[PDB]
Amino acid sequence: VEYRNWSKPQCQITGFAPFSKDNSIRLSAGGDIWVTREPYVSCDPVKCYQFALGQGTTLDNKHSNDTVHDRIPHRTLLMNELGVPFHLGTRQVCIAWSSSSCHDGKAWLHVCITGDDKNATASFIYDGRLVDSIGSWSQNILRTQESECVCINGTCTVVMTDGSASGRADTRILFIEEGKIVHISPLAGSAQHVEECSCYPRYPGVRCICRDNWKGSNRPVVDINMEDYSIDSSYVCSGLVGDTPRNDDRSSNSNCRDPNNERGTQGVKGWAFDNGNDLWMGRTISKDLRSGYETFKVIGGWSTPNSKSQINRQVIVDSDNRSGYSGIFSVEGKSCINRCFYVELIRGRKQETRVWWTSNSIVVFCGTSGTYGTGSWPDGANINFMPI
Amino acid sequence: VEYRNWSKPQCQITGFAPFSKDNSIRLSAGGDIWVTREPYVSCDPVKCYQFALGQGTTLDNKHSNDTVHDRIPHRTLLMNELGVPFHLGTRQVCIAWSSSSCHDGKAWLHVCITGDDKNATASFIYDGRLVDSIGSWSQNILRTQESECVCINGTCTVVMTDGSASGRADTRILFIEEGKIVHISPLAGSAQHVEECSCYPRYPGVRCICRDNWKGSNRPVVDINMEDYSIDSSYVCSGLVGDTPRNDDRSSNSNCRDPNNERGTQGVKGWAFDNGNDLWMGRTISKDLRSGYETFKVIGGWSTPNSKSQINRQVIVDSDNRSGYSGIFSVEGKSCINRCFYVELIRGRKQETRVWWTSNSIVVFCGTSGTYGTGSWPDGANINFMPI
Amino acid sequence: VEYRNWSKPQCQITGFAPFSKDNSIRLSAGGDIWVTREPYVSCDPVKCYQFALGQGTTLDNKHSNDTVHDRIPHRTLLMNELGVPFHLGTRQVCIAWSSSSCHDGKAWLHVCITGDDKNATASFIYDGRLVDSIGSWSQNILRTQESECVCINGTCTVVMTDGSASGRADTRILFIEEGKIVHISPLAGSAQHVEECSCYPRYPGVRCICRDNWKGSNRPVVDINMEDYSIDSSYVCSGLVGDTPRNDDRSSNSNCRDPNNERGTQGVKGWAFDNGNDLWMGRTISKDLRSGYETFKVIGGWSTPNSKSQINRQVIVDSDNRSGYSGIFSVEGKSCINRCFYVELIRGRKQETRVWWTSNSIVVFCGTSGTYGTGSWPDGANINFMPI
Amino acid sequence: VEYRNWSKPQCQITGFAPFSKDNSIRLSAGGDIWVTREPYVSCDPVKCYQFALGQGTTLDNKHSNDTVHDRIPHRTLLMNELGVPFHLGTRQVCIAWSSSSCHDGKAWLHVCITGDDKNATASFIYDGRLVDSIGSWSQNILRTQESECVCINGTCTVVMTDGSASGRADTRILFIEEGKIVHISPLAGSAQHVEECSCYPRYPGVRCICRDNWKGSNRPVVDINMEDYSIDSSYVCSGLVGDTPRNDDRSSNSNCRDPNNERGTQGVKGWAFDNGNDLWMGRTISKDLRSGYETFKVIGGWSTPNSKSQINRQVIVDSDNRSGYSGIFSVEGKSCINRCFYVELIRGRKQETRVWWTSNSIVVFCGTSGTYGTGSWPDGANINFMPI
Ligand SMILES: *[C@@H]1O[C@H](CO)[C@@H](O[C@@H]2O[C@H](CO)[C@@H](O[C@@H]3O[C@H](CO[C@H]4O[C@H](CO)[C@@H](O)[C@H](O)[C@@H]4O)[C@@H](O)[C@H](O[C@H]4O[C@H](CO)[C@@H](O)[C@H](O)[C@@H]4O[C@@H]4O[C@H](CO)[C@@H](O)[C@H](O)[C@@H]4O)[C@@H]3O)[C@H](O)[C@H]2NC(C)=O)[C@H](O)[C@H]1NC(C)=O
Ligand SMILES: *[C@@H]1O[C@H](CO)[C@@H](O[C@@H]2O[C@H](CO)[C@@H](O[C@@H]3O[C@H](CO[C@H]4O[C@H](CO)[C@@H](O)[C@H](O)[C@@H]4O)[C@@H](O)[C@H](O[C@H]4O[C@H](CO)[C@@H](O)[C@H](O)[C@@H]4O[C@@H]4O[C@H](CO)[C@@H](O)[C@H](O)[C@@H]4O)[C@@H]3O)[C@H](O)[C@H]2NC(C)=O)[C@H](O)[C@H]1NC(C)=O
Ligand SMILES: *[C@@H]1O[C@H](CO)[C@@H](O[C@@H]2O[C@H](CO)[C@@H](O[C@@H]3O[C@H](CO[C@H]4O[C@H](CO)[C@@H](O)[C@H](O)[C@@H]4O)[C@@H](O)[C@H](O[C@H]4O[C@H](CO)[C@@H](O)[C@H](O)[C@@H]4O[C@@H]4O[C@H](CO)[C@@H](O)[C@H](O)[C@@H]4O)[C@@H]3O)[C@H](O)[C@H]2NC(C)=O)[C@H](O)[C@H]1NC(C)=O
Ligand SMILES: *[C@@H]1O[C@H](CO)[C@@H](O[C@@H]2O[C@H](CO)[C@@H](O[C@@H]3O[C@H](CO[C@H]4O[C@H](CO)[C@@H](O)[C@H](O)[C@@H]4O)[C@@H](O)[C@H](O[C@H]4O[C@H](CO)[C@@H](O)[C@H](O)[C@@H]4O[C@@H]4O[C@H](CO)[C@@H](O)[C@H](O)[C@@H]4O)[C@@H]3O)[C@H](O)[C@H]2NC(C)=O)[C@H](O)[C@H]1NC(C)=O
Ligand SMILES: *[C@@H]1O[C@H](CO)[C@@H](O[C@@H]2O[C@H](CO)[C@@H](O)[C@H](O)[C@H]2NC(C)=O)[C@H](O)[C@H]1NC(C)=O
Ligand SMILES: *[C@@H]1O[C@H](CO)[C@@H](O[C@@H]2O[C@H](CO)[C@@H](O)[C@H](O)[C@H]2NC(C)=O)[C@H](O)[C@H]1NC(C)=O
Ligand SMILES: *[C@@H]1O[C@H](CO)[C@@H](O[C@@H]2O[C@H](CO)[C@@H](O)[C@H](O)[C@H]2NC(C)=O)[C@H](O)[C@H]1NC(C)=O
Ligand SMILES: *[C@@H]1O[C@H](CO)[C@@H](O[C@@H]2O[C@H](CO)[C@@H](O)[C@H](O)[C@H]2NC(C)=O)[C@H](O)[C@H]1NC(C)=O
Ligand SMILES: *[C@@H]1O[C@H](CO)[C@@H](O[C@H]2O[C@H](CO)[C@@H](O)[C@H](O)[C@H]2NC(C)=O)[C@H](O)[C@H]1NC(C)=O
Ligand SMILES: CC(=O)Nc1ccc(C(=O)O)cc1N
Ligand SMILES: CC(=O)Nc1ccc(C(=O)O)cc1N
Ligand SMILES: CC(=O)Nc1ccc(C(=O)O)cc1N
Ligand SMILES: CC(=O)Nc1ccc(C(=O)O)cc1N
Ligand SMILES: [Ca+2]
Ligand SMILES: [Ca+2]
Ligand SMILES: [Ca+2]
Ligand SMILES: [Ca+2]
Repeated sequence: VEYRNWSKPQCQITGFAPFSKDNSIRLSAGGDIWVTREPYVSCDPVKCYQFALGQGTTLDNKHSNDTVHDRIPHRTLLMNELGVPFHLGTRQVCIAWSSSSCHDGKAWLHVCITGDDKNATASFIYDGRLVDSIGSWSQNILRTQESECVCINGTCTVVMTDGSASGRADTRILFIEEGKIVHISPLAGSAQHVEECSCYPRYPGVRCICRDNWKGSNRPVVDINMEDYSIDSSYVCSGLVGDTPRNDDRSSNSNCRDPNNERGTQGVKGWAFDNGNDLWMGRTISKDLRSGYETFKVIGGWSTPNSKSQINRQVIVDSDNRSGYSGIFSVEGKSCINRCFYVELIRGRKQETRVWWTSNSIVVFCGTSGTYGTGSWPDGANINFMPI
Repeated sequence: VEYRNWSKPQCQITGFAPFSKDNSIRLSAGGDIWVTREPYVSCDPVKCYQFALGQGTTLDNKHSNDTVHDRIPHRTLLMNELGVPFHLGTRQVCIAWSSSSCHDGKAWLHVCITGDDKNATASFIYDGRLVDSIGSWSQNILRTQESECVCINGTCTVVMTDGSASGRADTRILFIEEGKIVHISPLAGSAQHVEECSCYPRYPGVRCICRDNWKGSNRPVVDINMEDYSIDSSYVCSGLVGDTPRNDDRSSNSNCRDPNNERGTQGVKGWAFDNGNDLWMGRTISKDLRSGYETFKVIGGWSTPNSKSQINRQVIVDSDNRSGYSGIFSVEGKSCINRCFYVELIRGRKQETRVWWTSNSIVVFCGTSGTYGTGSWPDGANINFMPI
Repeated sequence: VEYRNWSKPQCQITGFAPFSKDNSIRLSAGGDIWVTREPYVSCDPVKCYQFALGQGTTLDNKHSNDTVHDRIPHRTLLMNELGVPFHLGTRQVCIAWSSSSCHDGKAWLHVCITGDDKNATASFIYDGRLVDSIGSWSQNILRTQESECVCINGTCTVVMTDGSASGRADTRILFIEEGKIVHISPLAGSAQHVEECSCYPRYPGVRCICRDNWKGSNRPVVDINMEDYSIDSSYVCSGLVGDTPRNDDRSSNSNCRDPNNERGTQGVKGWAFDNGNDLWMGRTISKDLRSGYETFKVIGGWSTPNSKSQINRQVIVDSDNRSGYSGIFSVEGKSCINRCFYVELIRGRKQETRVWWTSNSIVVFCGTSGTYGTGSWPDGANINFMPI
Repeated sequence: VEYRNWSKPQCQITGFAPFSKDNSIRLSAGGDIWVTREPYVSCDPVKCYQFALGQGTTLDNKHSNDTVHDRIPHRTLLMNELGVPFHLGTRQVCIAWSSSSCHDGKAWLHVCITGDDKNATASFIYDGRLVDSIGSWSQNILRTQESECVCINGTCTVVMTDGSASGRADTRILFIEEGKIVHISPLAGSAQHVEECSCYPRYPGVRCICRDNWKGSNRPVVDINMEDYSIDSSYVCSGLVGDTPRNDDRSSNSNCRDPNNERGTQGVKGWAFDNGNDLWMGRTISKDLRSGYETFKVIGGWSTPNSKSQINRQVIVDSDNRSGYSGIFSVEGKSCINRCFYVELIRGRKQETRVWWTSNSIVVFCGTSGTYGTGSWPDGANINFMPI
């Protein structure tokens, strides 16, 4: 082998074509299916896998009660080929309530984090062996991407954050070769708060569109120079704006520089990416709840400090349906490299309360440069059919 | 590798020997088995797989209610090795309520179609990556083969149709290399209506025996020149005649040229193939319902404009049992290339109403040039044993 | 590759060491497990598989009622690695109520037989493709080994029988190269009746110890010359004697030549093999029912016309437990080639009637040239725990 | 290939990072999961597998009653990739109520032991074939490691014991090449009693830390010279002391030479390993029951005849939770070779009696040379949710 260096143009794109969907929640109504959440999908150089954090349990299981809770000793990183759902024959790849995987182009990397919330620990598993670990630097829930990392020439990159969600916290960027931490850099540039990044290979470095829980509903940006380990950070220019909750596109703002203090705390994992001067982005259809999903292009969304000019929209899930998290993945074609994405469709509690559990399913679309139509592909589970 | 060019004689044949059967419906009576329909089977250069459209659900599942409906956001293309049935550990290969797969002799192609009925979209997935897509040209249910495509030298061929089922509609033929559409040709020749084709490699081009919903109970023919992209279309000569519903072989007709207006609308997916001047064909045993299946040879069925001379008959499923769809697949031997076929045996609703779901099973036979006996191999599920 | 030519000495042996067991019946008491019978195990040049005839159903399944019956359209040849039991994720390899498999040392051969009892048909599947078939010559239940065939240099051998079980019937020996029948020879020598053979590679030819349903409780022998296709047949010399029912070893007889007319009809599948002049053999512990299993060596059992001198006995299943069929398999070591065997342990109806189904499990032992102890390894299922 | 010779330094280590956990017991509450106990994990040169002794049954199964009993004809050696739990699709690799596996660096070795307690027999399975066997030398429960063996240059080593648990018994050390016993050596040195060894490759020979049931709560040591087959045996120097039951570290003792007669009988499988002069070790947190697990380093624990100086502690399972067995496994890195371990967490009867079955789950940690935090990862199954 050689390593993945990702030196091809981004493919020009027109929108997004359907790719995959697993129907996980419908299946659990008469099936032995894992309770999960925070999915992602990533690809080795020949095929793609889906990943998720299990809740140490299946859905038709008295143990599935109260799985709203994010962190317990029984969450584990699941991995299957893209499209086969998480049944009992599924491999738990590590111990983890927070994770991130990628493939340098020889083996797989998994960064997995369990432990006490005040002194968690992250193990670095590469090609089978546990090659490294780190402890919690700020003693407050050590956490990572919940999506794909990226590797150029045998150096991978994850970004992690220890500290306060709704306050100043402590964000570093790890450079890791064959499972060994070979450099740590701290955040620079202007980004007030940088949780749950969605990263990708804009060749000679990496770019992430991340999540601000404190002061922002515009989304952060985190530039990583692969060669000398420099970092830069900003916010996306577009005044269309990526987070939930948010303000509404009459009364929305961003200057590409500072948070916006517009329902500026909480948030959700989401994604974006530049095209020359422009920006493709998705987001919930609701400004308030985590409902619906929509993509579009903003003209100028990358370059100019508040552009609200949107073309090529798409409704991936309709208004009247639930979604949740979301992120990006990149797959190299014969000539260019393409950008794809997934969205977690979460069901049950907090919101729906007829039942006592919390799980999700998924749907995935990939960038097309051709023609496409119109539709909407929700979870599709009648909660009345469901156990508990 | 080289590519599949299929340049070998057709094997001379005497009839058909059993090959496979999956018992899918019996198994669901105490098992966790997918709800499907429209199967097919196709083969990579070393083994064969079975394919079907799932209904986003399993049979012992409140969600299985009302699965008569053909198109929803949760249908997905399943794929297993030929003979292992669709359990929970099965990979959903794409999003689709209409499909077609083949293997050029390096990778797999899948053409998958979901969306709104008025503006569906078809994704082209080859070797993992989404390489292309197209939108709905006539804004009325974009649809395809529901069986195997065929590839010669790295150019594959699918035929698709947008428009009216019971009226004039819009039929084109796509030429696609490594997942990229490289040519589209429209239908020519005399065929009034060309749904659900069963295609195959009569070397230097491809031949399909298709389905007419509008004016015909004789079956269409669709010749495809692989080299310059010409098309021709006609109807099968034989007055024995392939569709259901149909007229009965005293009062049946075809001239090889025009539809026959003999209970000439609806139809079913079915197959045929020439042998010099002759025709091997199968069909339901019933002229009225989709019941029983039988094969035979018509002497002159290919060449002469109404031949009703049949030899080598075979009853694959008896009169008193249900069938449904059906199609052909081709597998290359050491010296010649052989032709095989499958039949979808569908159970439950509309017809049987004790239960509320709709699924099928399958049986598959391959062409033999040797001896054979007599039998009949139906689904075999006691509907009273069944859930719902 | 080259082909399997099996030119190594038989390993000298002291007895038999345990090898495998699948616990299939216990598992079905809370599991989704196939209803089967007539097992065998055979090995490709790197690992071993278990095979069985399914009943188109699983055990906790209203469809499992009345599965005493041997022949229906839903029996199918199952295949797994040795030790993983027949769950829902198991591949049905062909249509068959009678079968036999082997591996020439490049691909797998399966001979599968379904159809009407008066005009069955046997398909020949080699390396995926259906390469050949034959019809029923005597129009009375065409049937085969229900155990491993054997191949030397790319010519395999199965022996099959059409005709009467309890009367004269019609027995031939097929020679088949890459799935093509290349020679058929009829039975010669002295064997009055030759059902269910257990064959094996005594180098330059093959030897089978078979089953006589008509006139014999001594077991037949069927010698096959691989080079010119000659056949010879006799009975085993030993007066210890291999069938059930049988007479008891005070009042037992064989002359190596003719049947013995000693409770001489019915029978069971069983096995044996020469060692110089001696014979290793197993059989039920009961002369009357198919209960218990025991192995031992007879001194002179091969050469001398009624030897009742037995050493090295072993109780594989105790008197107070059920068994059934049984057969041999051969695996080549680094220096010699070894002989191993399996026994079908059948449960439920006819005999046990608390329940309405009929299935089995298995246990397998291999020849050792070392030390060993004492035990007994039965099915082990409490019928009261069982469904139905 | 070449063979595994394990000639690399031990990796210096700081402690242990989490690696894996399978959640087996929680899953059985709505899942089809094997009843087991005595796990271990071992690795081929590219990945790791988990192993366990099944009880011929699954947990939601009337057959699971009374599975406290250690030895029956239905125990079987299970094997999966590390992290996928023992479902119905799991391969039973041999017949066994006592076992040990390893991989010489070309194939897998399994030593499996079933039979009568007074005349058991151990089969030696290597690379598929049964290559050898031995009988019971002392006619009292022949037994082995219940963890990983180790192989240097194509000679493997298991240590086995026949005789009395609570008395003098008969302990030998087998040297075995490609499944053939090529040398047997008896125990020498000072070790009064040597059950259930945990062995590992301290290059040119092997070292085991074993279990004394008779006179000791300090743990034995069993040195094996790979070159001429010499043996030595002692006890661990540390006065901290490894067994359960034990005396408490105020009133604890060891001189590295003789048993200690301090609650000196029974015991549990456990592990340790030298580092220069020091000792890393784990043990239950309870001196009385098999509850909790903790690791730490003893300064001088290797070299000096009663050292009670402990640094680097870790609580792997908390006081208020159950554990059981435990052992070590070694995996070679790029430069050094690392040492890892697993602990069996056992649930149900004897102790918990609301239910009638006995199974376990597992958790596994690997040696890190980096940073780490704090936590505790128990089985996590609410016994009230459980069947029976
Ligand atoms: C590729 O594919 C599509 C396939 O659909 C091509 O065009 C399609 O055009 C129709 C045009 O109307 C469009 O349907 C419309 O949009 C809404 C869809 O469903 C909503 O329902 C709930 C609401 O929360 C959500 O789940 C979901 O997210 C949507 O918001 C319909 O609401 C809408 O109906 C109303 O308006 C139409 C005119 O647009 C009127 O015909 C009706 O009267 C109705 O409302 C009534 O009258 C007035 C005015 O609306 C009021 O008093 C009140 O509203 C009253 O009840 C409408 O029919 C399809 O979904 C289109 N799809 C897309 C994707 O455009 C598409 O162009 C093609 N294109 C590309 C670019 O790929
Ligand atoms: C390889 O294998 C076969 C193995 O069967 C070889 O030959 C077999 O020959 C017999 C000859 O009769 C044939 O059975 C006949 O065909 C019908 C089969 O079942 C039907 O049942 C229902 C009806 O809807 C459907 O499910 C199914 O699709 C079939 O239609 C039988 O109906 C028929 O019985 C009647 O006729 C026979 C004479 O043929 C009489 O013996 C009876 O009396 C009976 O009817 C009665 O008498 C008269 C006249 O029929 C009337 O008053 C009224 O009908 C009354 O009740 C018949 O027994 C096997 O299936 C043959 N099979 C094949 C495949 O040919 C075969 O030749 C060999 N060949 C090759 C070429 O491979
Ligand atoms: C490797 O392993 C074995 C491990 O067992 C080594 O030797 C063992 O020696 C004992 C010796 O007795 C043997 O047990 C005997 O055999 C019978 C086993 O169980 C039966 O039970 C039912 C009956 O249908 C069946 O399920 C099953 O197939 C067997 O037939 C016992 O029946 C027998 O008990 C009676 O006889 C003994 C003396 O042999 C007396 O101690 C008792 O009194 C009892 O019967 C009573 O007294 C008299 C005379 O018997 C009568 O009034 C009446 O019977 C009354 O109740 C006996 O204990 C182990 O199984 C041996 N095993 C083998 C494999 O030999 C073995 O040698 C070693 N060897 C090698 C060669 O590998
Ligand atoms: C990496 O991670 C850890 C993350 O926890 C870093 O430090 C942590 O520091 C706290 C300090 O207190 C420690 O918690 C303590 O230890 C016990 C943990 O739980 C027990 O509960 C049951 C008891 O059987 C078992 O299941 C289990 O095995 C443990 O034994 C607590 O018992 C303890 O609480 C009591 O003492 C504290 C002071 O230590 C007081 O705050 C309370 O008042 C309480 O008891 C009360 O007051 C007095 C004195 O105790 C008495 O009257 C009576 O006890 C009364 O109720 C305590 O809070 C975390 O678990 C630490 N973890 C570790 C791993 O050290 C850690 O340093 C960092 N380090 C490294 C080296 O990796
Ligand atoms: C980035 O990746 C590919 C991976 O090998 C490099 O591949 C070389 O690129 C061309 C044609 O692909 C030539 O430079 C070499 O002879 C190619 N080898 C192969 C196997 O493709 C590419 O050059 C690398 N680029 C950078 C910028 O490092
Ligand atoms: C069609 O396919 C096969 C695939 O390689 C071609 O194979 C060649 O055919 C013969 C013998 O098979 C010779 O022409 C070549 O040396 C063969 N190569 C191999 C690997 O078989 C065949 O010629 C191709 N035919 C056409 C008409 O394109
Ligand atoms: C039977 O089988 C083996 C399979 O190749 C033959 O192998 C040859 O036998 C020896 C050493 O094994 C030499 O004759 C050849 O150079 C060997 N080749 C290999 C790959 O082993 C063996 O000779 C064949 N015997 C007969 C009697 O045909
Ligand atoms: C132990 O194992 C390795 C396995 O091959 C041996 O490898 C050799 O070691 C070095 C570099 O690894 C050189 O001696 C050889 O050219 C190497 N070959 C490979 C494939 O690594 C190592 O020497 C063996 N050592 C002992 C002490 O036997
Ligand atoms: C990734 O690796 C290659 C290693 O060569 C880098 O490629 C350029 O690398 C050198 C620059 O010091 C040149 O000597 C090479 O010709 C050229 N490589 C090719 C294969 O085109 C590249 O800089 C590295 N990229 C990063 C982000 O570190
Ligand atoms: C496990 C963890 O703390 N990561 C998270 C995942 C999801 C959510 C969430 O938005 O519900 C929050 C957090 N913090
Ligand atoms: C999904 C789809 O529209 N294709 C079809 C499949 C089956 C039938 C059918 O004949 O029931 C009809 C159609 N149109
Ligand atoms: C299917 C078939 O006819 N072969 C058989 C298998 C088992 C038995 C049996 O002994 O129950 C009999 C037969 N004839
Ligand atoms: C099967 C067997 O005898 N080995 C054992 C395993 C566990 C225990 C145990 O400690 O419960 C004891 C023994 N002897
Ligand atoms: Ca925010
Ligand atoms: Ca029609
Ligand atoms: Ca007989
Ligand atoms: Ca002790």
